[PDB]
Amino acid sequence: YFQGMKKEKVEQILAEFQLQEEDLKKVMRRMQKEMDRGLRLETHEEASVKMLPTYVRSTPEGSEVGDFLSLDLGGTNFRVMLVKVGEGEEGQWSVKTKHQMYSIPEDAMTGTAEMLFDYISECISDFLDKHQMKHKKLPLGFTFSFPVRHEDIDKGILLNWTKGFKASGAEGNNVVGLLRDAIKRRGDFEMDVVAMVNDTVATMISCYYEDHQCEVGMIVGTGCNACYMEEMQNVELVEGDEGRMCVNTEWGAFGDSGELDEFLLEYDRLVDESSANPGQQLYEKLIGGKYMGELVRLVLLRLVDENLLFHGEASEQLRTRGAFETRFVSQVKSDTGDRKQIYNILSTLGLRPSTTDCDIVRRACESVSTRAAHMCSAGLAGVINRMRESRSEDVMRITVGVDGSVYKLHPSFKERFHASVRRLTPSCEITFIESEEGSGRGAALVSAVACKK
Ligand SMILES: OC[C@H]1O[C@H](O)[C@H](O)[C@@H](O)[C@@H]1O
Repeated sequence: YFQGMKKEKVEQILAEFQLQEEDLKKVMRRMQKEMDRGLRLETHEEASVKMLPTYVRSTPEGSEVGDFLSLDLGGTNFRVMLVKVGEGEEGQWSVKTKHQMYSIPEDAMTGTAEMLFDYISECISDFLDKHQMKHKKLPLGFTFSFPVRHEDIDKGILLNWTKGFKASGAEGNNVVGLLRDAIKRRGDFEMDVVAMVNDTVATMISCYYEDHQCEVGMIVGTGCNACYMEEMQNVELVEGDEGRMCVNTEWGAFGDSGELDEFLLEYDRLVDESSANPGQQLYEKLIGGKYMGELVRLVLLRLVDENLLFHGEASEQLRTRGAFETRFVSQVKSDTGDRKQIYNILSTLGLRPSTTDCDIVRRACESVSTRAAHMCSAGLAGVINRMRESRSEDVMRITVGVDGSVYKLHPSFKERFHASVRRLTPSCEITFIESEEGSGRGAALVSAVACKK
């Protein structure tokens, strides 16, 4: 049969995306070597994986209560949230009270740091206006999801933008300062910026009240990263040898020194070469929702060239960079051969899809998505296995808090991810939980502990 012949040929093109268990162990071990290097004074500057100290400590610590503004920059949108923090019969609960999401126009994104933060300030103002509380002066917590060198919980230098951010005059500067300045320049409201955390960190924190075993935070959204509670004595960059501190791996930059060269496909190199940060964030580029749809687009385009898809004719849309969105990937079924959604997606893209085109698009989506899950699983496994060694436990029971557009909305991803992590982590009992408003709530909780002065 003809449609079978096309699918066999497709499958041989997509086999390239496979990763054997030994490929994943190789990646996992390489990741562990970079983590080791990032944690040590002598190799920290040259590590691809930076392992940044967050100054979020395991020490039970005094907390204020009340209302906090949480800002969240670094996902799809910028989010502003009122969060209530209070004491419970056990620990400290947090509850989202109000929330608004804002898109950020491309210009405010690739202009100056000042434009970007001015834009941020307008949105905050708009949200204060909506709830008539421009008069109040709140403690603000800032989830800012990019590589930051912290000197403390409320002072951090941006190391570099990732995920397509390009605002000039931001790198090397104090991010909290940029925000305070922008709010200052505006006038119509006041805020005490008291904390700044990575999204991985906020997410971990948000999950503590419900499960004291949560010591890993993971994000698979636009970007991909993880934080974990490291033995204070292994944190060579911070004085102290008791208890634990949250380390922000910034594992997205894994591969930035060649570590992944043998696994990169032409689609990967194409995506990297055309990105805002070529040569950087190579691991993230295999996984992140910012890149996943675009990888799929390049695969489809290859299949068209081989005359296996769309009768070798691609609409101008499909030939447009970024036209295949990541959400389309998540709107693609798996265990059921449903073609409805794919047919609609592809029609809107200006294509006349056959039943067979749909099935092939679904396989392309599965292939890219599945390799993302597998690659991601080697990183988390590397982390968790290392914690097991570092805590010298025969069996380690650990809870991982997860957030992000991709883990939450891609059902096939979640399942492939869990199974792969688990095969790679013998003698660890891993519980996964999806945080709810993890970024907003996590940030308020940190702000609460910071306000207590
Ligand atoms: O949003 C998930 C991740 O995306 C990018 O990797 C950012 O550099 C990192 O800080 C963030 O945690």
